[PDB]
Amino acid sequence: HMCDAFVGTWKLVSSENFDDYMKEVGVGFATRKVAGMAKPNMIISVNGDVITIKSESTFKNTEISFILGQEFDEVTADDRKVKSTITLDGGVLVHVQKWDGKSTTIKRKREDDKLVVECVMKGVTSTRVYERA
Ligand SMILES: Cc1c(C2CCCC2)nc(N(C)C(C)C)c(-c2nnn[nH]2)c1-c1ccccc1
Repeated sequence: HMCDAFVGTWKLVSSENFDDYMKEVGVGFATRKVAGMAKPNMIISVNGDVITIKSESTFKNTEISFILGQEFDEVTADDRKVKSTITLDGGVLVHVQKWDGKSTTIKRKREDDKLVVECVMKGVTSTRVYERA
């Protein structure tokens, strides 16, 4: 139920530092350039204990379904195969992706009428803001 504030269709409206975050993660040039152009929709739904987050774009469509606290396999939009765990911490969805001894954290938070996504890899943070579509 507190997860209700996330449900819906969200469209990217701004992005800051995403190229440098992608570089830090290890995304190659071509994928950075093409991925960086996209204005994805993020579609969030809940059925019972299962949360589904889909991203749809010109570049790639991705979909994950998960139970909070329960690790799962994810193939990311940049084609990493990762092990992911998503929890709710103080009203924020915290998504940790682990692969090859590395880790990145993606936070999704509701702020005003936006969904704000903060992505961190080592010292590099990117902020992506989505609005209802
Ligand atoms: C490539 C990519 C990445 C990876 C870049 C480096 C590591 C993660 N993360 C995303 N985030 C952070 C999601 C998890 C919120 C999105 C993304 N942006 N909106 N939805 N998905 C995209 C993306 C998807 C399709 C079109 C362009 C961009």
